[PDB]
Amino acid sequence: ENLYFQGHMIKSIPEWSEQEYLMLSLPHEKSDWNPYLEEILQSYKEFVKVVSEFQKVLLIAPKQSDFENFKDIKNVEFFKCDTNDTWIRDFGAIDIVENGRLKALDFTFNAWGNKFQSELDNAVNSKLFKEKFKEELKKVDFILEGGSIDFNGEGVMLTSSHCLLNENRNSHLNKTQIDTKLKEIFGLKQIIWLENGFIKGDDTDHHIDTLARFIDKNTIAHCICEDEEDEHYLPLQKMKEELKKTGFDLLELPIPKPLYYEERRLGATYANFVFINNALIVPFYKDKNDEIIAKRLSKALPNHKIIGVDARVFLRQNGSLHSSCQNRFKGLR
Ligand SMILES: N=C(N)NCCCCN
Ligand SMILES: [K+]
Repeated sequence: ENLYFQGHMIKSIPEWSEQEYLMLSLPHEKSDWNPYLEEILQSYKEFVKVVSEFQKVLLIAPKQSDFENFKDIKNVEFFKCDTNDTWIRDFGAIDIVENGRLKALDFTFNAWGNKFQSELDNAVNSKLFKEKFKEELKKVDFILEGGSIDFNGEGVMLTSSHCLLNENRNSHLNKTQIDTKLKEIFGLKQIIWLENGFIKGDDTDHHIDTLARFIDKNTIAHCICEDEEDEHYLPLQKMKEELKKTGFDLLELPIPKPLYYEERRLGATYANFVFINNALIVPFYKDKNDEIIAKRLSKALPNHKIIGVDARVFLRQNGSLHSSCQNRFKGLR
């Protein structure tokens, strides 16, 4: 579809497209990771080692000493920059194809409705693209997190109404204004707006990357709850019914049985996985459903190695694997 609008033809890139880097922001002394900084860093080591076997990894941290934990890992690069937190999925630049070339977008990030400090995270993209990539960066005057949106690459996007229409985000516009703006920015034909569904512990106002994800052009993998007494049951059932009306094939990702840290339910979701070259890295929570979701996804993705990575520690700060990384795609810049 050769559509041009105000000088540009735009294509949205799905996660399974070929990538150059996976980018992460390390936990450090002055982040909210402090009370268990070593447990989370041990988990990062595993995550990084697994990804590095398939494609390059870029680690962003505010001190040289933060990199010394990862020094002897193949295909790992380092970049010095100050950070508030580690959730680069939400503040990291987002690639699109603009007139046949890769171009990165730099949306404004306010930490999910100014729930935490966000001034340093906001400036990571400017500095990274100025010092490392030495590459122009498109400023977009619009509050958006990458975790709140999901693409199939044929011009269809997936998102949640509760997040994007929240008064703590872009309150000054309405649904029609927002739906229009995002279609122009990513050159989309369609946006699917999910009214129902959440994961308990999620402090991001119902990010789509905890609920439903495209795994190929035709297939959406989405969360459900097998336990009818769990608060997740009918919210995810209603969400499942919305998803049936889209016409896409569906793959079910049953949530684990409740996990707690300091008498607080953790937001475990198998939807927070990440595509890299030739592999899909999936979060494992040491529930019996780890095996079940791994077999399902693996059978549905015969060109990928599906790899489980222990993601329990990530949940203490209310995100998982996908939340903790950002994809930078391979192509002409
Ligand atoms: N990546 C997300 N969607 N959320 C991360 C939780 C942020 C709370 N410190
Ligand atoms: K930004």
